[PDB]
Amino acid sequence: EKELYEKWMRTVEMLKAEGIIRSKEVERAFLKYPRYLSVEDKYKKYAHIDEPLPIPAGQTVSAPHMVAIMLEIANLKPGMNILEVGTGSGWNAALISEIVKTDVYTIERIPELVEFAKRNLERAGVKNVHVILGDGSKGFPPKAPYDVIIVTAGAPKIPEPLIEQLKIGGKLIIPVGSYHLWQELLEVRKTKDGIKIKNHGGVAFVPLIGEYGWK
Ligand SMILES: C[S@@+](CC[C@H](N)C(=O)[O-])CC1O[C@@H](n2cnc3c(N)ncnc32)[C@H](O)[C@@H]1O
Repeated sequence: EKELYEKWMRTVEMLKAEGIIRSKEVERAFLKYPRYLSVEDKYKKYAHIDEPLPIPAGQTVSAPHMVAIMLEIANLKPGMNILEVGTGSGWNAALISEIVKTDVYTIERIPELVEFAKRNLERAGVKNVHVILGDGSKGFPPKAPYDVIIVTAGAPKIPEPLIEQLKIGGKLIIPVGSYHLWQELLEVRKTKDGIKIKNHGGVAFVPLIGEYGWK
């Protein structure tokens, strides 16, 4: 693990030099929870490479720069109430929890991954992350409204439930476009002056499958 962490520190330094990681909060989160903690043993040797990696059930853990970009856009602060849609390995949720210092809610539709993520989080000593099995395109009403909702799967359009569950002034970060390609990373802010949207570039996440996602 010592060798793996050395490589990871270089990755974080690189992201900072690239201007990808720009806040100390995101840098600290990345250093506390290296990506190798979230992937199967056979992929740990590649955890420091800035590329997405496979996880069970045909899904993947995002590339380090993509996770960093989304966290920086989120502008997370202690005490915020965050909902992540698409737990996967639980890596992103762990990072979020380190920054907000409170309960984080994350939803995953595949039972196998709910278990996978729970094991990774427990193994890493994370307690504030709460993994729920369900259709995240419907959000998670029990703990709404949220300061930020971070969706890590691509949707064909912006799910209305996610907008409804945002606090006034809150934001939704979500990929919108085609099934598994040609998606645009959107930053959607819910304000009194209306819904404001900023496009952040092309991406290619796994599809958001659900009632308000893909069929
Ligand atoms: C490829 S992963 C992204 C990364 C993940 N955030 C991590 O830290 O590993 C995201 C996923 O969202 C799931 N996802 C898709 N549709 C979903 C839905 N309707 N509700 C919840 N999760 C969904 C997939 O099964 C998959 O694991």
